[PDB]
Amino acid sequence: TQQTIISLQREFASAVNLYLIPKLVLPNWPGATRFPRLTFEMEERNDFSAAANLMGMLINAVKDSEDIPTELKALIDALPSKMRRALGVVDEVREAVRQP
Amino acid sequence: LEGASVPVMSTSYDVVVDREFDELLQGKDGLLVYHKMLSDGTVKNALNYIFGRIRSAKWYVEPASTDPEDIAIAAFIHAQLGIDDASVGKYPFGRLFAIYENAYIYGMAAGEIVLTLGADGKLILDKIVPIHPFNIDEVLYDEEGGPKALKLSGEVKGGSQFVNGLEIPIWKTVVFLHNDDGSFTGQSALRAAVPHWLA
Amino acid sequence: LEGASVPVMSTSYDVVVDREFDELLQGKDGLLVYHKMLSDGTVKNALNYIFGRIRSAKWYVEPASTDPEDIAIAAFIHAQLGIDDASVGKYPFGRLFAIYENAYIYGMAAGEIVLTLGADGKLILDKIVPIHPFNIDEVLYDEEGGPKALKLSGEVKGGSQFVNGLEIPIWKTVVFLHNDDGSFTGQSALRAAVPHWLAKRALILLINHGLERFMIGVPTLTIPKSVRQGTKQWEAAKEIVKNFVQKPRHGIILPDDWKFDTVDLKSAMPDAIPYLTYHDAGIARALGIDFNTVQLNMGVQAVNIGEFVSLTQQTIISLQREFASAVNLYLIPKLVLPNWPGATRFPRLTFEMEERNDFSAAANLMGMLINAVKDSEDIPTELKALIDALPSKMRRALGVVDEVREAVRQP
Amino acid sequence: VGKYPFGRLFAIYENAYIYGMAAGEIVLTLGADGKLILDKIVPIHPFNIDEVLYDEEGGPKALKLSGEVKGGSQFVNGLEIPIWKTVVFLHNDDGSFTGQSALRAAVPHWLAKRALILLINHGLERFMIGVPTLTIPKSVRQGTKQWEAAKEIVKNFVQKPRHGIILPDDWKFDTVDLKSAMPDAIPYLTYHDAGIARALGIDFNTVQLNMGVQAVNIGEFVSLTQQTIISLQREFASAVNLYLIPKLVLPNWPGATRFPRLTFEMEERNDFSAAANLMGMLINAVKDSEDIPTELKALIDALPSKMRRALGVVDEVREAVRQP
Repeated sequence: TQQTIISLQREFASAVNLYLIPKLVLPNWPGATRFPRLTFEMEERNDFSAAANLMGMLINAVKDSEDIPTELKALIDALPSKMRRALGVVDEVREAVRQP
Repeated sequence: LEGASVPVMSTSYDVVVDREFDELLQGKDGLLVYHKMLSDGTVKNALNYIFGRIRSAKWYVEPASTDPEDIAIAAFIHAQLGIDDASVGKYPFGRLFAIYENAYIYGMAAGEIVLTLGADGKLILDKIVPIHPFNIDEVLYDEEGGPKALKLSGEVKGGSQFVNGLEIPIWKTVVFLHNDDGSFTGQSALRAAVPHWLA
Repeated sequence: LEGASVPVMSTSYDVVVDREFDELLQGKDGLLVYHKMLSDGTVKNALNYIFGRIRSAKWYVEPASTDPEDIAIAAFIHAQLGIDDASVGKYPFGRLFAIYENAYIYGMAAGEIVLTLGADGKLILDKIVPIHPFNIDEVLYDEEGGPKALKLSGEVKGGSQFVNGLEIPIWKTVVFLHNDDGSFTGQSALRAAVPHWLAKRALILLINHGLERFMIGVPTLTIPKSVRQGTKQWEAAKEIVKNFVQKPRHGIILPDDWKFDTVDLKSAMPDAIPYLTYHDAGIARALGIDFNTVQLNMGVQAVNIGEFVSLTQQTIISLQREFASAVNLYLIPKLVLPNWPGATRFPRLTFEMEERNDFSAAANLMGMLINAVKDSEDIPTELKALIDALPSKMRRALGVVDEVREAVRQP
Repeated sequence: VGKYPFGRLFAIYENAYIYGMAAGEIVLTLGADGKLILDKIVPIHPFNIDEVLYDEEGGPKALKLSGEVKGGSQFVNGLEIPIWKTVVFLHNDDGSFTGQSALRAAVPHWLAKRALILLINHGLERFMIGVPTLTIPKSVRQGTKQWEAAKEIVKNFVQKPRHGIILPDDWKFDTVDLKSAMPDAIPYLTYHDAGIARALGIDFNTVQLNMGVQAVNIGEFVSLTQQTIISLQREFASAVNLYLIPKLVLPNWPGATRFPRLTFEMEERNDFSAAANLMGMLINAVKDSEDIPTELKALIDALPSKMRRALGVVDEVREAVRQP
């Protein structure tokens, strides 16, 4: 059922991205050639306690520094993408495409 | 090369005509069976679970590049769709889910794209109305086998009009298909569960 | 040497002709059986799972070398295919999946390659239209046994044209085959699941004929010879039998000569459920999938540890390898060579070898890594030096990707 | 660019696994660099092979072929091909050049399986609807209206078992009493299916045949199907290394005496967490040093070969033989 529910979302996203999006972008931007795409987040039910232990190791690394939050966020966005997704922190791209 | 000299051919044979071989499920009579299978506990349970799990997929607009023009048009069409649940546009994104679930049950469903002019000079997506496949008689086709237009004949609610033969081009519409063979013929997903249901 | 003096010979014998021995599955009549088997719950379930698992393989274009020309043409054909889901080219890559699933069901499927001229002087891949094997009559052949051209005769949708005998060369097309013998003859994958399916249908009809006997019972009624057909007593006996079938509450009222009875079969109904599960197991075993994914595990033991791989995992790897081999042999040289005649090592299409490992092991490893970085002043750059100093398998397991794929996708 | 010859070897090997003996051609065109490039390899199906010739010392000499070109073009007959242009694969060869097929032991179980399926198909038609019998007096003969009426009664008992039976007081409709229940033939089917899968040399967990029998507790040093799949790879690699490689190296290097060999990697599914803990100990050792990566790689290639393979880092030999 997980592969079924992924395969249906991919068909829905493909149909939207092929038919709805070019009928919206091109009447408002004729010079467009690479349309923005619709994609879901690849969910993965992982343990919160592993993320909790990882975050504890992170604040153990930050603990000797004076300024906690900015050096902490430097350590956060210095992480690889999968672990950064697993902590639940999102990038600036999605918050810059939603809130403005 | 010049172009596609090969037309989009039918999936038809002497018995199998347009992905179907049973005469009971041949034309719009198969749509009656597909609608009557919604009265099953198992079928409606599986459809409610699958469609509810589709509706909570955490969708996000991904832009083309990191250029501010791509981010601008991505946020534009994000405001047009409203991935965040509500907006002023009367929620068009769940109408896409309704059209998709009709296309999952029946094989082919469609909807209109209403583009009024926004106040900022941009073509706002105003509304999307569904088109139920009971009201669709045929779909027109180009000479190269691809589709051309949609032929509609239904009934306006309240018994107002009996619309007949209304032909609608594709470039004003969106068409959803389940397990398309690349030839624009949508077989329904309830096909294999028919004989077990009858038995 | 001069060349191949040995032609590509047929797989034919006196009974076996072109990988087939059954006359029912001999020509295009076998395509009818292969299409009718799509109405099965088990077959459509296994095909939906296998094809959906193919469509989420995390494909990536691998270039030839680290030279910028190879990376340039790799990103070129990546833009031509659109491994990232959508593009302006109307998604040709899922049409390849449609052609491949038709070739998996029927044994041989094909599609066209439309090459319009792009604005940058490059031959853009415009569209790919499928060719369903119902419309394919024959395939032509060279004198050395290899194929030459494709003979087509089908029907344009809308009833517009009845195209007949349209011959198409191969160098404009792509041809997919399942389990090819190297001789260009694609046997279908649904071949072994045919007899179990036929016996399954016959057994369902036997159960439908048997329950009507064992659940209501066939009535019999003995009358004297004075009553003949078309009489009032004959109609009364018809009414008694019809009321025993339809309305079994009006009861039976007989004269003292008539003996109403049910025909004593004198045996209980045999349990046909194990035979149904046996033929369903035959179908799902012929498809090459375990009984846990398709819901057929019924009272049999679960897998203890398994082998180095699973059954369905090896099946889904072996199909992806055939698909990637067919793409890399037929589509890619028809795209690179018209835009670079001086190319000799084509960029390849390969999926990522997935491996479900524990995130907590990667979390503990990353904790050890930041313990190593902790004494240093500048965290991120020395951290990334420690990251790309790792071996390739652990670096893949952390989920960080190299610069090659992000340099072949985003530019 | 060579149109993938290596999977053609797999096709020839699977034909030789099914049939016992398969072969293929070696086309050697001249490359632009003066080297004999391997151009293509075409398979030879064993339906098209009539005989194989032999030397006077018992060894093989040439291959006699007679088949049909596809498209109905030519009927090739008696085409004799020497061995030094070809490659020949054999399954479980006795050293005497005679390849017995691998499907040999699974033949009688398959034949008994088919006969048992036909016995079940003849038995269910008796035990599920019941054969009807009907006794009439001698006054009724064939072709009469009463004879057609009795035919109609029997046909309605078979086909439409709801019209009922209406008889005169002399006729005795009955089902023939077999007086025994149907025996369970499912264990015999599973027995012959177990015979087939046992003759193929594979465990009952990979092929879905584990039905009520116990799972493997610990197993041996290897498994059944693991040893089977190793032993087939060794035969394939031996056949390639004996026949294909000397026909490629010696026409391009006559002075060669030790050919490069084809060998697979000995896979071993081990825990990643043990490798993760080992790598954590390694970076704990590197942590006090200033320059992390070069001293780290010195510690990496200072390791023994098995642990270095287990970390997934490869040597410079394979990356120097593949990428250049």
